[PDB]
Amino acid sequence: PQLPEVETIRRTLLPLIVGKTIEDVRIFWPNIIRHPRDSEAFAARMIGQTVRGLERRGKFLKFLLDRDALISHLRMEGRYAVASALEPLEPHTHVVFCFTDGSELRYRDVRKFGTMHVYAKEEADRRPPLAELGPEPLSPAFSPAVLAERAVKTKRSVKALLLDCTVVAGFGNIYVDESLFRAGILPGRPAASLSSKEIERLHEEMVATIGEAVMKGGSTVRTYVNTQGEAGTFQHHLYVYGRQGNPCKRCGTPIEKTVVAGRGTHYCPRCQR
DNA sequence: AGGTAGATCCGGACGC
DNA sequence: GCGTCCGGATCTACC
Ligand SMILES: [Zn+2]
Repeated sequence: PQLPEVETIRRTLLPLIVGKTIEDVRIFWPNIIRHPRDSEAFAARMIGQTVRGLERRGKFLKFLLDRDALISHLRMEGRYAVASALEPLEPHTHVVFCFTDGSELRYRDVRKFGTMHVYAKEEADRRPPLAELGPEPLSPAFSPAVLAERAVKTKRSVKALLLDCTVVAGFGNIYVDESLFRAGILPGRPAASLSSKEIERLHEEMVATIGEAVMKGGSTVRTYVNTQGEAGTFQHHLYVYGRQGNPCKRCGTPIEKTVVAGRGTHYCPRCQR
């Protein structure tokens, strides 16, 4: 899940949990719990708190409780559902928050990559994993100037730059490839090689792409669904991601796939320069 | 130096 | 049955 997927989950999850009071927290894979590292302390401190809100920072969900914030990263396969305490759990359910009304918030994660950190609300923003995060891309804090300031300093691939959460929050393998295609920039270009005009174009397309994907409920390419189990529709608007060997929608040249910045990387060798 | 590729955490889908 | 793939992202060897 990237920004648009996490945003859609946030929007669809909040009304199912707001105002509910935690009665128990059960943990079946303790490695998910990162702070407090002792999963018994993590569970104990959340009991008796009520869900007051649900925010997103980058790819993180921030559950606002009474005194605490719970910071959750779904990573590759993490997802939340709300269901009755009377039903058997689905496979790969690793954390369960039981509410006083007999419902439960269930965290499922086949690959177990997800993370959870709990801190007092006033501390969460100055501690990991939120502390290092770059600006929200749909905010004034992300501008071409902010992008150029990081780009000019490094010969790393522009893909590696955009995947770096300290540069800008929220972009992952899909939206990086898509933004670069739309901006006409090859993903292996050294960041410092981008012209002033290329940086402006890239910022514009990043903002447009993420915005569009939010409006479409995210991209369902393998396993992503919203909290109601509904697929997104942005996958029908992809120019390059997952389209290797198919014609470019713009020029008909076959889309190519390589590895860049350690990730599968999709591009049109004609439209991107 | 600082960028890149491999290893790691993890396990299911998929094609051959 | 067996590599390889995967909306994340660290660390660790290499130059
Ligand atoms: Zn093209």
